[PDB]
Amino acid sequence: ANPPPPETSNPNKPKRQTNQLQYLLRVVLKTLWKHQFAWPFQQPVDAVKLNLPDYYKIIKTPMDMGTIKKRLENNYYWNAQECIQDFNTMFTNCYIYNKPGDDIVLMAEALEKLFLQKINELPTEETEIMIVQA
Ligand SMILES: O=c1cc(N2CCOCC2)oc2c(-c3ccc4c(c3)OCCO4)csc12
Repeated sequence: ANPPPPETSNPNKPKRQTNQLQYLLRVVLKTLWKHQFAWPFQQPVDAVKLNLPDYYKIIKTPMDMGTIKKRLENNYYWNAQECIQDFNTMFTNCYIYNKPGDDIVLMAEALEKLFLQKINELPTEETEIMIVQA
């Protein structure tokens, strides 16, 4: 039985926009979304359909790019590092649940490599922005 998907907004969680969060949404995630290995990670894991026994016992924090995209669009994060942590949770979940060299691990590893390449391009200093008419 799959849990509800992770929250993508929180009216009591402090929210903010920065140049780096902005770059994460409109450059990094856009580039990842079209990668040949994006498809397994564009929505939450459905452990029932995929036949992943004990997935939600082993994986305490399910995460996916569909959720990260909504979180970015809803200005859910305080800073870029918080968003980067969700990406890292997504990749490491895969490494935890599966075995090294498994096909899904290889795909996650390649996607992660591209992710790390793109976040190397982030603006050097993180500064707040406020795009009002967004
Ligand atoms: O940790 C994971 C383990 C595995 N598997 C699947 C079957 O072989 C055994 C292990 O799958 C995933 C996926 C995934 C894979 C395929 C998809 C998918 C999602 O969503 C859309 C349709 O195709 C994402 S994380 C993950």
